Order: sequence, then structure tokens, then C-alpha cells
Amino acid sequence: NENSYVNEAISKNLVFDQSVVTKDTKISSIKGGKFIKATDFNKVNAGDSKDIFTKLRKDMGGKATGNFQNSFVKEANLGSNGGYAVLLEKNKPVTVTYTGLNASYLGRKITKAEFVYELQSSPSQSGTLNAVFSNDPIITAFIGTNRVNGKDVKTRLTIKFFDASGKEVLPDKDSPFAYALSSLNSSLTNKGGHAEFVSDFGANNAFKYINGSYVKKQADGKFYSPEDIDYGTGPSGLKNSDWDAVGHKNAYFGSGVGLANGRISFSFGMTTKGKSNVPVSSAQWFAFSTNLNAQ
DNA sequence: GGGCGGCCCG
DNA sequence: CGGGCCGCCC
Ligand code: NA
Repeated sequence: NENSYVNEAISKNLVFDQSVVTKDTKISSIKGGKFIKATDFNKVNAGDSKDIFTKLRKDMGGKATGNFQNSFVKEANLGSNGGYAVLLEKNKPVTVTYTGLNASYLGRKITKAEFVYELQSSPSQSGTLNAVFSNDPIITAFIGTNRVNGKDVKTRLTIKFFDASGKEVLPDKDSPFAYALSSLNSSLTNKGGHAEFVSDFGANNAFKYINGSYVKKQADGKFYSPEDIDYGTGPSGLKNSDWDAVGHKNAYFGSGVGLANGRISFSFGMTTKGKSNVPVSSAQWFAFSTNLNAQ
């Protein structure tokens, strides 16, 4: 019951981290979504800062007239190889295919991966979400839109791994995939703030609680910290930089572990618990990796 | 063929 | 870490 540990023995049967990214790693195709031109993505509202999260926090419904080539965005948050801006729409799953991987499951080489993103909830007027998908699959995705009502931002993500022979790599029953659900920060208070969350695990997936994590399943079904761990106003006294960093000893404060006996699938998003007037509560960075913040 | 892996080279 | 060319395999 010690902190940073799961109460079930966990093995990193799958490896999907910085070590799997090669010289050849990139997004080779994005299918099923309207592209957002980089010149449109890069504009911000009057008086806004110029960061990727602010650029995500605008309603781009009907402003997605790009193609694969001109959707390419350069932003340091994306890594040195950039990424692609895409509009997510209800019922229109977007398949991002990564090639040139050197990942591995039980020594079985994983060279390709398909990340399929499907809008589930959006608080903008258009009901759409904006996405930038990084060419680095460990940086993965930035999602957001403008907030006009109290609705969650929510996106479902299904991941399929492929070996060199093009066949899907799925787990042995006794050797589940383990993947990190990290950086689930929260500023929620009695009436303000927001939390990033994961939820809606796929069949044969399960969330595993990390001892000492503030992230647990709430009665609304989602996994988040229901109290502020970002600004120091909650009973834990925690601020974001007290735990939210890659490699931080206490990063498990905002993390869980996903375990999958089958194809990986789950949703992630942001919740204000129904409040419409919470600032900077509609854009997030969701990174997928096996960098478990647990032992 | 086109996409994608595994090569080479440098 | 770029680029090409030669595999093979959707
Ligand atoms: Na976060």
C-alpha cells in the first residue's frame, strides 16, 4: 500500500515511449477528418496569447478547408517534427497512422500504429473539436475548442498496433498491455475550475488506481481529481508544478495505469462539472505512452 | 502501385 | 538524421 505502487503486479509487456521513436517515425496519413489550414489554426482571438492551447480554444467549425499538406503546424510543444491540424466532428472518426516505429510487445516488433480519434462531447457552438496530432506519437495529441456552455470536452481514442507483417498486434491473455494515464490535472473547487479526466474504458481495458494518486473514479463515471491540485487552494495544498512534470517522483499524484487484455480504447477530456464560465477549461494535451508513473 | 519496412549509405 | 532504392506485401 506504499505510494507510487499499484496493488496488482504490473509488467511493461508493451513499450511505447521515447525509445520507440526513430529517424523514420512520422504520421503517414490522416483519414476521415476535415483538415484545418495552418494559417487558420495559427490565428488567435483579439488580446489572446499565441500558444498552442490558446490557438486550440477557438471555434473552427466551418473553418476546416485545409488539406494534409497545408494543415502542417510547427509549434515547440509538438516536438521538432511538428504536427497536423484537423477538425473533429461527431460521428466522424479520424484515423492517424504512424509509421516507422520501433515499439515492441513481448519482443514482437511494432512498426505501425493507428490512433483513431472520435469526438464524444464539445462545449463550442458548432459542437466540434480542434485537434493537432504530433508527428511524435509519444506527444500524441492536443485537443480543444471554445467553451460556450457547461459540456465536457471528450474524445475517444482507440489504438491498434501492427507488426512488420501488417497484422494487428494484440495482447496475450496473461500479459496485458500497460499504459500510462498521466498529467490529469485539476483546479476544481466548490464552483470553479476544471479537471482533465479519462473515462469510458474499452472492453478488456481497465483503470488501475495508483496508491497515493488523487485520480480516482468519480460517481459521474470519470477518473479525475475532484479537488484542486493545480493552484494550491485545495486541502492537499498542491500546485501543478509540485507534481506535473515528466519524470517527477510525485507525478503519480495525477496519474493512473490502464491495463488492456485486448485492443486499447478509452476516452479523455476536460470537465467543469457543468459550469459554462470557467476560463481556459477547453484545451488539453493528451500524451500516450508506457511511461507509467507507477512501479 | 502505393504504402511501409528495412535497409543501406552517408 | 537526412535521402534513396530495393524489398515485399496491403
Ligand atoms: Na494535464
